[PDB]
Amino acid sequence: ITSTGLTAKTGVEHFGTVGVAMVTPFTESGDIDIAAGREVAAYLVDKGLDSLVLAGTTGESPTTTAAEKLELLKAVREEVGDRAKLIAGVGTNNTRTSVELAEAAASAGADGLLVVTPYYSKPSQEGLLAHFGAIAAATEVPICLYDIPGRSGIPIESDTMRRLSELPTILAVKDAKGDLVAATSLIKETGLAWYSGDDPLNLVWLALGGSGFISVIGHAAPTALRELYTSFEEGDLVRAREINAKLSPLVAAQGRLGGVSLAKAALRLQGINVGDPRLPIMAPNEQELEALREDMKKAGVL
Amino acid sequence: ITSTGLTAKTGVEHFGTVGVAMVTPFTESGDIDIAAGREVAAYLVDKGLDSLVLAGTTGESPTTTAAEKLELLKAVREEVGDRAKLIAGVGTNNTRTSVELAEAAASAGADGLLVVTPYYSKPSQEGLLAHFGAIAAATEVPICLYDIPGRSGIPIESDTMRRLSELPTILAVKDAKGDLVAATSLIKETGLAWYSGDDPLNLVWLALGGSGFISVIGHAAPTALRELYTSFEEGDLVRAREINAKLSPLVAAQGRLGGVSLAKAALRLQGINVGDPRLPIMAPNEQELEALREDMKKAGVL
Amino acid sequence: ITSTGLTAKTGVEHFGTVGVAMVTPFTESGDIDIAAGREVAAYLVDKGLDSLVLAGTTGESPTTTAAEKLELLKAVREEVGDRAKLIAGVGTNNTRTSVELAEAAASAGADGLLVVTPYYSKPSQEGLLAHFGAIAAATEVPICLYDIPGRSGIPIESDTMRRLSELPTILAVKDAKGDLVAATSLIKETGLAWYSGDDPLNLVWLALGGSGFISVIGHAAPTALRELYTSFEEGDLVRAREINAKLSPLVAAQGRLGGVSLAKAALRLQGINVGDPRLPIMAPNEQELEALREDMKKAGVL
Amino acid sequence: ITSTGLTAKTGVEHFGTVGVAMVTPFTESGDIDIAAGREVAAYLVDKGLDSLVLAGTTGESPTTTAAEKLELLKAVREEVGDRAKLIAGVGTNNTRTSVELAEAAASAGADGLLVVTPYYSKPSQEGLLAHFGAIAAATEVPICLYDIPGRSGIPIESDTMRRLSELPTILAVKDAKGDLVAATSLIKETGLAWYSGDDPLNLVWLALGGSGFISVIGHAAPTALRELYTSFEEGDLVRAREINAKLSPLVAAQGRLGGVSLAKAALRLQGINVGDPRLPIMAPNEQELEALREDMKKAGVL
Repeated sequence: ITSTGLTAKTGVEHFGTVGVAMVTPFTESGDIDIAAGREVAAYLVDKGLDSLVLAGTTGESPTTTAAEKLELLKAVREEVGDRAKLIAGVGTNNTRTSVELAEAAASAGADGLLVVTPYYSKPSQEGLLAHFGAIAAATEVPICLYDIPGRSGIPIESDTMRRLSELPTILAVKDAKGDLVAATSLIKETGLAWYSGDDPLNLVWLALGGSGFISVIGHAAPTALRELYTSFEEGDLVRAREINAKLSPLVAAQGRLGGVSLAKAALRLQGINVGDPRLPIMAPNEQELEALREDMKKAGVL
Repeated sequence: ITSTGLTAKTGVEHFGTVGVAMVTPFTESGDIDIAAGREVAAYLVDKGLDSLVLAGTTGESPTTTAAEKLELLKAVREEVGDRAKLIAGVGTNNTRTSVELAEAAASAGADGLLVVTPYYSKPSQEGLLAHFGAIAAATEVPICLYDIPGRSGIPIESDTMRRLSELPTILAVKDAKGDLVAATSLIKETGLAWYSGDDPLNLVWLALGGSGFISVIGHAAPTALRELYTSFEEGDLVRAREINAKLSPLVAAQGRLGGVSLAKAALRLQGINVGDPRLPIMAPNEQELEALREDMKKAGVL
Repeated sequence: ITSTGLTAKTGVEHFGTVGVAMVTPFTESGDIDIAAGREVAAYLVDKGLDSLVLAGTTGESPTTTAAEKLELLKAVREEVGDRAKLIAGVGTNNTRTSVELAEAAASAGADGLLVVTPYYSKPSQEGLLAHFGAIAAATEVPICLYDIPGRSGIPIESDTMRRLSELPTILAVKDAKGDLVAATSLIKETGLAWYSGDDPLNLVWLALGGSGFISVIGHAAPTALRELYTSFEEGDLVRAREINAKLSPLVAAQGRLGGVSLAKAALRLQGINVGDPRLPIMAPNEQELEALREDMKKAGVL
Repeated sequence: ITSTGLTAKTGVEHFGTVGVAMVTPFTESGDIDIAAGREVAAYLVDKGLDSLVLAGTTGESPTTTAAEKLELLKAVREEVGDRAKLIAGVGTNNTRTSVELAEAAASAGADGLLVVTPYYSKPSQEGLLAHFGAIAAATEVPICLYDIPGRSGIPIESDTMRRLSELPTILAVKDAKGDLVAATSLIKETGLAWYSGDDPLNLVWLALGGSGFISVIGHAAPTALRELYTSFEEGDLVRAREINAKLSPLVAAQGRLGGVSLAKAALRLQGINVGDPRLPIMAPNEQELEALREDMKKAGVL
């Protein structure tokens, strides 16, 4: 019994197909709100998401402590562990702490690990092989590399990606680089599952052989994103591009506000208060919230 | 009687679906070779192309005279006019000469006009509206805007594109900019037919609602490109991405050699001598030709 | 008898020290205005400029014919030939026409030749050596390479620059690339005279060993530019940076309007009407002219 | 009694004139080596440096603990506190920890604070005002903003810089952005002391009104850097550009190796072992060390 759709199925047994880098809810005073975290996770999954990245960029990994992370992880697992892949962001720009975070996540029962390219310090590609190498050797949990030079300062070059694909636990890439020329070949060569790490390219990556997405706007239009995926899967391409174009306003808003502020502001607008972000990240002001409502109504999610 | 496929059909009655910016063959001494031009055009069309851009970038518009252009145009029209859309490159960075070239092409019976964004001088967007405006008013021939900041120095901004889509003869865009965020919305808003102006994004543009391509590597793999299109059209997406990935080496070669040198060198390697380019453009040296043969054999076209 | 100042004197006997890429005056109907051209040249030189580039970017080389160029050149030579170096822009993206333009300029008595990197077509560096090579072999007139990837699409790489510095007539570079790392070494290695091709870096280039400038804003503040040079030359650095900062508003305006529109609009505002530019280039509208007056008054030149 | 040189003296009473972002020495096993830290600081200052940034990028702030930082700071202060300005890097991409680090540094007796633009998360400019605002309100220690979009992902926009210059403790900018157009005006407007944060622009910034540098290559050529400064100060510009060009190879090496690896590898080569960097940063391999020796000998420092 097997029914092959049009979408590559590579690594979906570890990272799912349609998911989001979930926000980390905070109370009015900036404290982590575990209850709202479990609420949001169940909400999103019930909406169609089958994967959740906890402690990712959108999850505000820079302003949360290691304990807060582990806490959210264990809490969400108890909530939606039986029906969604839970991916833990454990990469930092310090190999030692990256290792610590990965071991803690493994013991917590994480289905996968998101390891961003070390940011700010700009290590050499040789440094990347040593960094990722150490992390992959610390646990048996599947790893999804996170390529995003726009935030980290350096990219994971093609040759480097090919070497890393040789490690037994490195099985996927969240791609926020958008180098379609290089990726088109790597997807075929490395055997790595490629996930869209940039909402405007969700449909684009599926067409090139992607396995799914790890979205931001998915917080505001989870059902739509699932539909984008299924549409492509079933060959209803016209439907896919209509949905993709439909959600454009959310992309524009993300561009003006940033993933964190947008995700938290959009959920609140839909009646799900998950607090505000921690400094230096900020919630949208009155004028920005007005522009956001506009985009959300145009996107058909408000 | 109508059978809707998955590909947008916008403007294909003027610019076709699968075509290439055809090379302008030169004899050993640098003179235009009309006979080889007609030979190549018939060859490409018989291979599956239903559109040809004459005097485009790949056609070496910078080193050919206005007379040589008109000549190739009239010659190709006599050869494949009854079965392919002929698009004439007429844009320059001088509004007066751009107008002159467009009128000459109209009288020659061109099915469409390719008008690149003025290069080098970097006019303002207001200047673009006046430039394109004058050209569109000079003839009744459908116009395809050519957006490629990488060669011209400036892009056709979104607002500017929306204004231009109001002119009755402006019906399409060759996109070599790759701003998927902006284009996803423009395609739906302006009603303009969008054509892939960058081979690695051919499949990507179809997924976003594109109408076809105006390729470079199409010179070396015309049948494959047609298949890429038909595959998408029929819903065979797996086939589409396999073909796309298959042709990657050609893209790499274009990246190392440039469209002109690659197109002319590749045809020669397949037994179709169309000469060398005119300075400052140069044919690949011995070492480069070796790397090219490699890519062509990997791409399955040699 | 010799009094060494702080400024490098390399190649100033061919290209001068303080000059501008002069505009090409047009009458109300777009025709070349030779009289105003001679008027402006005498005006600028009397103001302190000792060099003039005719038919450069700012001189609207894309919209003027070869005859109009030769005409302006011969006219200005008759006007200020006995007291200013006249540099002729002869580079195009066609090696044949570039050669034609250089020979015509040589016969006209040009003191130097400005040869921009071929634009739009993006030739390989090998193509550049062949292109510049052919031009340098056609006449005995000193050549100043014009490096500006921002307009042409490609840069003159360092290794390429080193090879070209070996040709006996290649003696200078107008630098509009701003790669201070590479240039700092090339200036010392190649022995080429380096000229600032970007007003905000005029003072910066002198500090790194430059020989002078080929300005745009110099049209509006010729005396000031001369003073910037002399100040540095005499060691009055405080004065130099005060003048440099003082002229900043002009740079901002050039950034909003482009060199051509700015140069022609600024002269008109100072009582010297040199017409408007030719399409696609456009004069500033009413609102832009207001902002320009503001910048000019702040710069102290209105 | 006052003798004005050519260099701006703004804020040098808090941040000095010639200094480096000092490395954080580690023993063979990766542990902090306080003794070598004090040795290097005394060495550099005796060589001519009058300022030292501790826990900066080059000081490997990403892989060292808060305690290790405070420790190095207190240790260096005891060593060279009576003759050099000690600047503490305290900025992170978490406002709370940035505040914690700044208070700890204040109590330690820091002469100034270096606060980098929050990296990776890409906050809005409004977020920057709130971030820097909170930090500046926590202590009375002079603050030097660190603008470097190349590492952080976002820049400190001009308007944002103008607002921040209003806070009483914000008195300087380490500039690693290189936007000479914007800075030329900000230096005059904001009254902020500008420091070169990129070695190839050290001389460039002095010419534009800079107050000094916070170098990387200064580890390998401290006396030369001091001479670069004094030369400019005394009006010996020819000497200044000869020194600047002379040190170019070090810049090239920094470009290939990165500041940390270069600084530590270069010191070792000069007989001062400060260990290797912590992962993901890596020391140069055998081949790289050979190329480095070459550059150092050419730079005249080996």
